[PDB]
Amino acid sequence: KVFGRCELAAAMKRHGLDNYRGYSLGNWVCAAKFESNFNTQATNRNTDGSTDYGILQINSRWWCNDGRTPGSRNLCNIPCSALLSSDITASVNCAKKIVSDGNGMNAWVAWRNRCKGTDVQAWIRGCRL
Ligand SMILES: O=C(O)c1c(Br)c(Br)c(C(=O)O)c(Br)c1Br
Repeated sequence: KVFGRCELAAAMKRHGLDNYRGYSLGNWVCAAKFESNFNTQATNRNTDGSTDYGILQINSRWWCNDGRTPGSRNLCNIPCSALLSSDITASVNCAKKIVSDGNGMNAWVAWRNRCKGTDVQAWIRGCRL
């Protein structure tokens, strides 16, 4: 599923991401924009053999099981395919664990390089929230 900008913001808010760990909703929408272009089915293979999955490009070395990332963990206790569903519940619940891990949203490279320090509120402007 390719979410609309305001449609994703509303779904993230209902699932409790707005202000989670102090990160306003615009940070999460911006992160999803540059990680996946709002596409829940996005996948990208990394040089280490791991793969990033879903709207927030969650990595199989630490967070989910894809059966092909040797020596990896599954800290969200989910198959990586669960991060590709049109229902973003699994991605949100796993992102909550990631953002609590110590480095905050710096775990998302696209967020650090393209959202952090910018006017992230623009990503929810015009949305009925
Ligand atoms: O906080 C957790 O341990 C957790 C995570 Br991580 C995920 Br992913 C899911 C899910 O949507 O599958 C659920 Br339910 C829970 Br509880």
